[PDB]
Amino acid sequence: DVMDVMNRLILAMDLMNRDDALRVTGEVREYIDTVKIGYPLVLSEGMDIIAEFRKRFGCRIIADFKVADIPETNEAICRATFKAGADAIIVHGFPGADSVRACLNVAEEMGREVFLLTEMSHPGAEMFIQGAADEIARMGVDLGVKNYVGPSTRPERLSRLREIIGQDSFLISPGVGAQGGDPGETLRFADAIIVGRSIYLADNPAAAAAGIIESIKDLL
Amino acid sequence: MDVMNRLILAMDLMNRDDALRVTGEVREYIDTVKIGYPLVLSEGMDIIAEFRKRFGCRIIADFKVADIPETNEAICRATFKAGADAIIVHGFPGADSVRACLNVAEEMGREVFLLTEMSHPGAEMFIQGAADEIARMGVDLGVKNYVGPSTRPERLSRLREIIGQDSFLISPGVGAQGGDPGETLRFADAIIVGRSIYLADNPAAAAAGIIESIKDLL
Ligand SMILES: O=c1cc(O)n([C@@H]2O[C@H](COP(=O)(O)O)[C@@H](O)[C@H]2O)c(=O)[nH]1
Ligand SMILES: O=c1cc(O)n([C@@H]2O[C@H](COP(=O)(O)O)[C@@H](O)[C@H]2O)c(=O)[nH]1
Repeated sequence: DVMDVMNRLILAMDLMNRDDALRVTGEVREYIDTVKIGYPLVLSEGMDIIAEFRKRFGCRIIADFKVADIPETNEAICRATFKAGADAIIVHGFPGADSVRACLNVAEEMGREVFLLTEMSHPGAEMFIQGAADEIARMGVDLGVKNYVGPSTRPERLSRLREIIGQDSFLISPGVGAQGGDPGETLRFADAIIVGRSIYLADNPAAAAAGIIESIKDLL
Repeated sequence: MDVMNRLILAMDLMNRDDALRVTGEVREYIDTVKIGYPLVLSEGMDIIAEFRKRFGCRIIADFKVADIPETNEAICRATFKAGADAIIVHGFPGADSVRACLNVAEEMGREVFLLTEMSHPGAEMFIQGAADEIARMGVDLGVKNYVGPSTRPERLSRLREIIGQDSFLISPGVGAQGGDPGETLRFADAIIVGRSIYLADNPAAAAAGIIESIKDLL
């Protein structure tokens, strides 16, 4: 009972121009039915961009807003985001259990989903997040979180996070391609990989997506 | 940064009409407004320019920036394009993520505020134990503007100690979350106040009342 992500591949659509974002997403639509829309695009083009993607592509939308405020403000952010049509929202765990619970409560009321971001993929994640990440994941399990985000760039950490959350939980993983993570290796542990620049900066985004999928064909 | 009455309005109403009306009602008391995602995600980034057109106030974009460096850069660019004077960034994701924001702020003539410890109970779980180190990281990176919690004055005082008297420190959690205006201003340069003003029956009277209570500190 998890979202059915086509080809185990989620597009990170971080282009900031509406025309470019729509063009590239349309070009890879035959390969991907799940799109992650973040603040680069939303802050540039408005929350209606979620509406426009739904209208144009009929793709699931994960709002990557890394929600990281106090409970009251988290609640408001989730309400606005789901009102706009996002299927799911990504929330940081490091601000603690009350902040996460606030998001879960809105998601439950509104019939949508929360993804909990545990450890991040970039080098700076080692300073503070990494040391808290196993406990953040365990906290997620205790709170009944079913969907998680963890880093492609650290296979050993991604493996441990998978263990903590169990095989029934849903796990998606960014850092594939541009940041150095390998698609196949990452899919040993993650249900789906998130890929941005390797696709959307390619001369032919469809060929780039098709190439990634070909490389993991035996895992589909 | 010179904040009128040491008081920053946290404008978290999610309706444009109410947000503009309430801000107008307290305009004589403030010249600095913190705008966050509740308002921006409901009404659009154009609300920032509208506030600058109507009030001339400085605008702090409270976006709790907490992504990887590449994405942080993009978020800061979009935010400053919309006319924000400053942006609030989480320190927990580490130094490279903060530096990405500092770079864009320098390029566009803006300021970064580094959020160290947060004001809500959940901050005790992970953030509090990292907060002193996050503040030292800010010092190492040349950060001059910081955010810390009204709800824990002993922690706010420690943050002030780490960053020094020359750094600028603003503090939320005043009023609704339990923090005291005057006590907070022992350590912070300015207090952030949301619900105590914008949910008050009479927001202007609420603002005036807070200012009366700290008049000897102005
Ligand atoms: O730990 C994380 C969590 C993320 O959401 N992301 C997001 O995943 C995407 C990665 O894109 P890319 O494939 O271009 O590196 C970006 O949108 C980024 O904000 C990440 O890179 N690392
Ligand atoms: O630690 C923090 C950091 C914040 O930015 N904030 C923000 O400050 C404001 C506090 O508003 P209020 O006075 O209604 O509690 C909110 O916009 C909130 O998101 C906070 O409450 N605690």
